[PDB]
Amino acid sequence: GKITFYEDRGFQGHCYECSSDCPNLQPYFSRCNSIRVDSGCWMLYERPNYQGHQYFLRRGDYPDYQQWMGFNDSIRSCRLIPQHTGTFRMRIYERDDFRGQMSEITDDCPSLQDRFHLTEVHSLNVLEGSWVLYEMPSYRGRQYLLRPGEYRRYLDWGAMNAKVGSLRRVMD
Repeated sequence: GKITFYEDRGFQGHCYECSSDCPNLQPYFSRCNSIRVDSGCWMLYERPNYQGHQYFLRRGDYPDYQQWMGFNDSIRSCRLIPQHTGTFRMRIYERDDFRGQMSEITDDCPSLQDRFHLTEVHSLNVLEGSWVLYEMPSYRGRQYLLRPGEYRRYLDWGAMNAKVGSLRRVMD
């Protein structure tokens, strides 16, 4: 994977090229207002150690932080997300701790409301692949990376509530 962070918009100003996970990008650049992703699927984070607002980016040119639905120009850590192939799989649950009705998801879902008549998911188990959870339908709003593993409360994927609008498999 290869990604380049620019301090100013339109690919101007001080910049930095990265090809791995980095828990603290502050030793390399101070702000980010545009990005070129050459390869790889990336999750970017507002704060060091993969904290704060999260943003999903794939190959392409991003001339302003609005293009990754950014809240501000802070990008202070990043993950190169492993690219799974074959079947992605997760289980979503109505209640905490894998309780309530369970639904299995093995493809993209642009509206959990349309598919399941749900507005909230309170726990989920990612069995195969990485995913991005979105606050709003059609892959909009706040974003949360779901790596394989157990998420017994919505707090575990970094959200401040259980609202889930859409879900996307991490694929290039």
